[PDB]
Amino acid sequence: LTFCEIILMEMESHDAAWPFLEPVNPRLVSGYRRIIKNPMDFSTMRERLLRGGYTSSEEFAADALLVFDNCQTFNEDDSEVGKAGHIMRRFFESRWEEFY
Ligand SMILES: [Mg+2]
Repeated sequence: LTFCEIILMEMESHDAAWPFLEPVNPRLVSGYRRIIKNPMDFSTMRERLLRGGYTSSEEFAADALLVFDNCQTFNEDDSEVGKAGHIMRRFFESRWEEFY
């Protein structure tokens, strides 16, 4: 779980992290609630990680990948948010793999 902290810190602070820092506001984003069944974002991961709530690095990785799965589901790949999401997804998978 020390690596989870390192990786979360790095994602929070990444230039491309802007769409993922806070939960999506469904009042402002038409269709979000309908389309995305299990919302996830880095602030929600951070709350769970500090309150003690992950059992394994695998549960943490599952929430990270959920962020980027939702991103690809809702946003076109050539949209500003999609493009950011690809950078972030690749960053996560890269860092996660060079540690595990
Ligand atoms: Mg997957």
